[PDB]
Amino acid sequence: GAPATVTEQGEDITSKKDRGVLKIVKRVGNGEETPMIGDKVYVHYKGKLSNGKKFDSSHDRNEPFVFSLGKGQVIKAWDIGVATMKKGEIAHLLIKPEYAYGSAGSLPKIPSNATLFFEIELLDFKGE
Ligand SMILES: COc1cc2cc(OC)c1OCCOC[C@@H](C)OC(=O)[C@@H]1CCCCN1C(=O)[C@H]2C1CCCCC1
Repeated sequence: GAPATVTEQGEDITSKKDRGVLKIVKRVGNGEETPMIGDKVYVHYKGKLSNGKKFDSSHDRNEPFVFSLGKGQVIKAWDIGVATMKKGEIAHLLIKPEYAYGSAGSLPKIPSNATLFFEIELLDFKGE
């Protein structure tokens, strides 16, 4: 499925090159600008645990998921990955635990040492 394709073909967008955050672009975006630290960012997304069935979607709540990039608000893999994306882009990210919720997890919702998969659409980003 989509996660395995990312394992197989995905680009390693980590600084350390440890395959901790793997990306495939699924719909190319517009322009060349990508968001900077501090930008207010608007996305839709569907996420799940790699092996298993906790699933989650922004669409479930009606509305975009909004956060400030690089400002502590999401897991490290999102600060890394969303920063590489363009307005209108859809991407797949596969994420090792070190860039998500770690050996601790976030129980009861997220287990210890969980790999995550997301599909992200970047709707917009605006300056602080
Ligand atoms: C660990 O707690 C949650 C995780 C998710 C969604 C949650 O609520 C909708 C959620 O509880 C509210 C806390 O805020 C989430 C922030 C830290 O989330 C993220 O950093 C990432 C990226 C941004 C979208 C949400 N995401 C998640 O990890 C989801 C998680 C994805 C895998 C399937 C289970 C939910």
